[PDB]
Amino acid sequence: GKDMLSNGIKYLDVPYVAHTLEADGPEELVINCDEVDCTTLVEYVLAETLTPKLADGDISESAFADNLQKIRYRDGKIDGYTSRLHYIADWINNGVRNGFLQDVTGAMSPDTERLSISYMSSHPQLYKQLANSPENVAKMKKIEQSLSGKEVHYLPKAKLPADGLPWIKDGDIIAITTNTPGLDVAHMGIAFYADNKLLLVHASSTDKKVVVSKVPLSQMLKDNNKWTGIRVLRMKK
Ligand SMILES: CC(=O)N[C@H]1[C@H](O[C@H]2[C@H](O[C@H](C)C(=O)O)[C@@H](NC(C)=O)[C@@H]3OC[C@H]2O3)O[C@H](CO)[C@@H](O)[C@@H]1O
Ligand code: NA
Repeated sequence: GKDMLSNGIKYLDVPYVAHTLEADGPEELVINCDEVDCTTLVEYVLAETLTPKLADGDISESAFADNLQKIRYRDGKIDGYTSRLHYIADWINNGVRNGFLQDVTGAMSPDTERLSISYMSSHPQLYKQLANSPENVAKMKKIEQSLSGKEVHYLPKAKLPADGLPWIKDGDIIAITTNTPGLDVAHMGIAFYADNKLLLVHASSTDKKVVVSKVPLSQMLKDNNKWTGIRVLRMKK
């Protein structure tokens, strides 16, 4: 079944592992579908779903890689660590610009927030390729400055009911907005309705694997004082 939700569900129980893209050496396309975090999960699922079926069945491994590269890197060009779309605002913009994402909250929510993005250059010790690369830090600062100050639409968490909203659909990509200083998004997953509740399929660092949430997305948001709302994105084909 070639849809976002069904391809997400195929990842249930896959282990959560941090830093799977961060091997020593040059930035190259890393494919690790057996160990994921919240972002790489969404990237693999989107890449698979974008890839057409072969006349034989299943998909071309090179086509999958090529599509993953378009999702993960700025205009699909691999050119050092800083070419990876580290910030989700930037990742969203890349998908919108290149025609494979649309911004659903931009079409449905009257609420906006102004981006203020500086986390990585402020905390370079947290990133292997920043911790001892002054050049990469300077490059990231320019990217951060380019992103910061723009307004984006979002759904404040108080406005998300347990039963979701009718314009949020199964398979939508959910990006959780955050009050962490200098950071736009803290977590991601895939929308899934069950028992008239909007749940999230996501790579859970707490449960150490990909799960369906046991409570609605609304409750996930309410329970976390750093989480402020969501952006809702949708694959476009
Ligand atoms: C800004 C940032 O940290 N970007 C990284 C991203 O973090 C994610 C991180 O979420 C983690 C994985 C989680 O919630 O378990 C979050 N980063 C921080 C600093 O909270 C944020 O939300 C999605 C994305 O940015 O991860 C990518 C894949 O490994 C990395 O390529 C990318 O560098
Ligand atoms: Na923030």
